[PDB]
Amino acid sequence: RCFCQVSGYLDDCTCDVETIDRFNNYRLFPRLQKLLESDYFRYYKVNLKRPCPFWNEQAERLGAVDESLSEETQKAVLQWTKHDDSSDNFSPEAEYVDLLLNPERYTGYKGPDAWKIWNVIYEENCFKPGLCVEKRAFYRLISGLHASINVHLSARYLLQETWLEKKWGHNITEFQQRFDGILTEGEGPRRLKNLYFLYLIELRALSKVLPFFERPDFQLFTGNKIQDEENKMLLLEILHEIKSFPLHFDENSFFAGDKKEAHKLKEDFRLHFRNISRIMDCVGCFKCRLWGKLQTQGLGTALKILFSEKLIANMPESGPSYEFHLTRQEIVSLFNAFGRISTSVKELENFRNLLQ
Ligand SMILES: Cc1cc2nc3c(=O)[nH]c(=O)nc-3n(C[C@H](O)[C@H](O)[C@H](O)COP(=O)(O)OP(=O)(O)OC[C@H]3O[C@@H](n4cnc5c(N)ncnc54)[C@H](O)[C@@H]3O)c2cc1C
Repeated sequence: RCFCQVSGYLDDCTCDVETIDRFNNYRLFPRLQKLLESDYFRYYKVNLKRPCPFWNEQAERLGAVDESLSEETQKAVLQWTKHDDSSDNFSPEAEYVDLLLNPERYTGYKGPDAWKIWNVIYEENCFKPGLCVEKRAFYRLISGLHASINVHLSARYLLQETWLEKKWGHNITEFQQRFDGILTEGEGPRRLKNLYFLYLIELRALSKVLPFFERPDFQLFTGNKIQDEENKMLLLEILHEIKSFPLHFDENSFFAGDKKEAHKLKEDFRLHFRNISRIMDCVGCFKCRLWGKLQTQGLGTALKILFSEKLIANMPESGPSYEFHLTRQEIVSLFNAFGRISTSVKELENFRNLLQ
């Protein structure tokens, strides 16, 4: 029996760490992995080439995005574009990228260039209560994302590189210096609580957005025809599992609709996330920018969903939905975003088992 207060004051979840760990690592994880490997989810439409709107070696190769798309896929994305063009949806620089050739991992991005980006994403914490207050909750979310990223580079580290062979795997020393309570004076365990906080918030969004995917009108459209329906089935099982986790949110949530207060806040969030997306256009490690764009777009969607209780409830049961919608890009980023957090939670079990 897990419990979140997102009142707006000292936002937090009381939820036994082992319950989250069992749910995520054994019930959710291998099936969620299957879903992210399917065509609908493994390609993400993304613009990696915008100039930095804010200012002006071999980690060049550690950071390079692999842009390969098979001919079939190239053709397949045109089908999808066509299909999304004529349905309920409102040469760019934006191209489909294959996430499976660009796993999130250690890229050697470090030093002031990474510090500066983190500093500016954190300084977006600016909510109306004409003057900014920093929400505790925004802080925790970014911090959980920061934590997840650092967990990934620790867990998928470049351990060894000869003229010849590279070996990736867990780097316990890296993980410990980043996340050990003693070596960090307690900050590491707190950042991992923040990672769990992010995970529960996204978990919550995914459960609250279930009515959207259960409509018969909804489709995971791709190049195949029966695969899409097996994909749809997989997603729904995942969502029903998620909905089954006993997570409870206090009534005082700042997501609950008090009219003027809540809509202003939904819109401050969307504004911060658009900014963060543009901050990503300043990131010179291109895989970091791919995963930075993706995960912030998924986190933004997750929050959208949460502020959208009223729209999702008064949702048509069998029509196409007009009051509320998620694009392809949005759906891909949502599930992939939670996938990264899911994987980070999993990696934490791996590190525990490696530390004995
Ligand atoms: C969007 C983005 C994506 C990235 N992707 C990757 C990647 O895929 N692979 C990779 O190797 N590197 C990636 N990086 C860089 C990486 O996250 C680190 O910045 C880098 O490894 C530097 O390590 P660090 O300890 O010096 O700094 P950081 O760990 O970044 O520290 C920056 C500052 O924030 C504090 N801090 C660190 N973590 C937290 C937290 N969870 N909550 C609150 N404060 C915190 C630190 O104490 C320090 O003060 C990415 C960076 C960004 C901005």
